[PDB]
Amino acid sequence: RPTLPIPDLLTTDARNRIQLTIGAGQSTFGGKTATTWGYNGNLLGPAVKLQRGKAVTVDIYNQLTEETTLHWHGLEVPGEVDGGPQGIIPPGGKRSVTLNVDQPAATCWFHPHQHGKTGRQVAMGLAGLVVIEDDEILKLMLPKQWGIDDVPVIVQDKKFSADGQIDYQLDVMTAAVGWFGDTLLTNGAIYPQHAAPRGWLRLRLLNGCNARSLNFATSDNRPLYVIASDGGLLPEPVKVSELPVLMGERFEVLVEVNDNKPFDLVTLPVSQMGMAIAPFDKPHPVMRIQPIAISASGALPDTLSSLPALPSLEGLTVRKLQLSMDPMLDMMGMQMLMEKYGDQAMAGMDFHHANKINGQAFDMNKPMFAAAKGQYERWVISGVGDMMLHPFHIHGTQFRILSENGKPPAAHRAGWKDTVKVEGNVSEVLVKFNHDAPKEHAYMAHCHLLEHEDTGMMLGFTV
Ligand SMILES: [Cu+2]
Ligand SMILES: [Cu+2]
Ligand SMILES: [Cu+2]
Ligand SMILES: [Cu+2]
Repeated sequence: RPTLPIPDLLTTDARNRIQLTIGAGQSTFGGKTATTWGYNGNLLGPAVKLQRGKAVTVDIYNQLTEETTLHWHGLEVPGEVDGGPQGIIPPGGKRSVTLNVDQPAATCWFHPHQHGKTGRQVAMGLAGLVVIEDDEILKLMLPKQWGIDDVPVIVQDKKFSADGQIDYQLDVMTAAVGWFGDTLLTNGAIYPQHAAPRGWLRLRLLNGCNARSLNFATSDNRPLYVIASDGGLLPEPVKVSELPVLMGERFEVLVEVNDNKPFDLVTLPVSQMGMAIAPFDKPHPVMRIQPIAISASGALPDTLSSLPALPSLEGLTVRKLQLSMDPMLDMMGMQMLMEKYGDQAMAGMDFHHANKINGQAFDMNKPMFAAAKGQYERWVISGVGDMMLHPFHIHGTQFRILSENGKPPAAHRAGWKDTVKVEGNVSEVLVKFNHDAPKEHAYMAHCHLLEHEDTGMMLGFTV
């Protein structure tokens, strides 16, 4: 097996700058070459390393021949640097942003957010990581050797055409159920191996799929200890036997590594339209972990961090967000899915503006509302009326889930999140915005099933 590719951990240079170049190159998948896009490379991207309270400048060079934007998913930053659909970087051009991180240590990530083209640009290869550090997390003595016992694991599916090229399409079927494929990539590689020292292995998991939800487990049923969610550390580790991860979500886990016993990280079949078609009808290997005997000091602390109590709900502004899909899209998309793949596609169960929030497909010129600044609000997001999975993402914030699709959140999902599951039921989140976002650079709130976002299921809001 190939070794697990390790993204460069990229810090500021002598001028306090970080350079990202967006460009097209070539990658090889199963011995077939494909045109791919990457940040500072042919595919995916580096891990940008930030320190809480230390402002840096990021220079972003777009060397594609089309427009793109660079969104920092999970970062609590002003709208002006948020890199949403309004943050256009011309082909051949450059945009610079100041990032002054004012949030706890976390694994965030970045990716394009081009209006109606986000699914395609991510599918082509564009994604990178953000590693935020603070004073607190370094005192913990977690596994911290980047690429050795602290490793990023970006998991993505793709589909390829016979000629080996990435086979992306935004059509009525994918607008309904998402773009998904039959080939699983792990930091861009197919079923790589990672050699990890005996002791604790820290995995920073990112579901970077367009539309496929994942569910991580180990091949020999050793548990995963969740230590962080989207927005950082949990108050204490949460032991799980399997770990569902929605599109765009991150979790950090520790897993035990003992000699003479390699094991796989796998993903388990999920109950999501279309996502259990072979080879995903059975547990699917993600990567092989090979124990080695080199230095490792990491530990699993009893206590990780301190999370504030939920604020009182009384008096809080309530914002209602009704997600919906045009009945025609729902009908025709599910029909095409069924026709193409048959019964297995439901195992466990103008389209360009057919997906909507509050009866409106995304209008970049009209933010739906102005949220308060520095005040908690309660946002209620409903997927009642269709059966699709909507990982709902809100820019500019790390929030607390109050209720997730009809139940209180699981322990490992009760900390800082920027995504919440909405699937045929209703979710509630407690959100606060610490930074400005004017109409010209509004925040987005949207489904992170990228084909839904690209066909309308997004709103803008100001702070
Ligand atoms: Cu995102
Ligand atoms: Cu985001
Ligand atoms: Cu959706
Ligand atoms: Cu977004």
